[PDB]
Amino acid sequence: MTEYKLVVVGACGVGKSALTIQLIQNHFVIEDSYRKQVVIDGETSLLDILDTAGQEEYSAMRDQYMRTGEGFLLVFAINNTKSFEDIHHYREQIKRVKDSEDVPMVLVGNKSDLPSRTVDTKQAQDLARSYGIPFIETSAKTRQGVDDAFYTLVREIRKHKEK
Ligand SMILES: *[C@H](Cc1ccccn1)C(=O)N1CCN(c2nc(OC[C@@H]3CCCN3C)nc3c2CCN(c2cccc4cccc(Cl)c24)C3)C[C@@H]1CC#N
Ligand SMILES: Nc1nc2c(ncn2[C@@H]2O[C@H](COP(=O)(O)OP(=O)(O)NP(=O)(O)O)[C@@H](O)[C@H]2O)c(=O)[nH]1
Ligand SMILES: [Mg+2]
Repeated sequence: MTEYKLVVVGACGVGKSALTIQLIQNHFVIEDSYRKQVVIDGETSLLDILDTAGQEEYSAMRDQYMRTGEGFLLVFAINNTKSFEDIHHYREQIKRVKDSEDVPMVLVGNKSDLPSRTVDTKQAQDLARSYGIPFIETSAKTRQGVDDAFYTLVREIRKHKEK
C-alpha cells in the first residue's frame, strides 16, 4: 500500500486535533501523529497524520518533522478572522521547509456548524484560488467535509507525484 505523510497546521483552537480525531475515530472531542488505513478512489492508502502542537519554534528538528509532510491541511476557523489571516504564515513556513513553490495543500475552513461566521466563504475561495489549491468547509463536530478535506489532500499529493 502507498503511505502519505500529512501535516495539519493552523492557529490555536481552530480544530486541528478535532479534525484528525474525527477522521481516525469518528468521535468529537501535546503533538502526536496518528495512522489510518483508508481507500481513496479504489487505492488503499495509509495516512500518517501529524497533529501540530507545542510552541512556535524553528529548530532543525522541528523543520525536519514538518519537512516529512508530503501534503498539508491549512486550517482556519470560520468564526475567527485572525486564524484566517494567519494562513499566509503557515503556507510561508511550508514552502520554506519544502524548498518549493509547489507543495500539495488544502485550505480548510473549520467550525462550519457555528452561526456568527466572520470569514466569508467567497474571501476564502478567492485566497485559495490565488494559491492554486482546493478550499473545503468542514465541521469536526458534525463530520461535514472531514473525509473530503483529507481525501482531497491525498488527491493533490497524487497529482504532484504523477507530474
Ligand atoms: C496554539 C497554542 C495555544 C494553546 C493554548 C493557549 C495558547 N496558545 C497552537 O496550537 N499553536 C501556536 C504555536 N505554534 C506555532 N505557531 C505559529 O505561528 C503563530 C503566530 C502566527 C504567525 C506569527 N505567530 C505569532 N507558527 C508555527 C507554530 C508551530 C511551529 N511551526 C513550524 C515550525 C517549523 C517549520 C514549519 C513548517 C511548516 C509549518 C509549520 Cl506550522 C512550521 C510554525 C503551534 C500551534 C499553531 C500551529 N500549527
Ligand atoms: N463547534 C465546533 N467546535 C469545534 C470544531 N472543531 C473544534 N472545535 C472546538 O474548538 C476547540 C479547539 O479544538 P482543538 O481540536 O483542540 O483545536 P486545535 O487547533 O487542535 N488546538 P491547539 O492549538 O491547542 O492544538 C475545542 O473546544 C473544540 O471542541 C468544529 O468543527 N465545530
Ligand atoms: Mg491540537
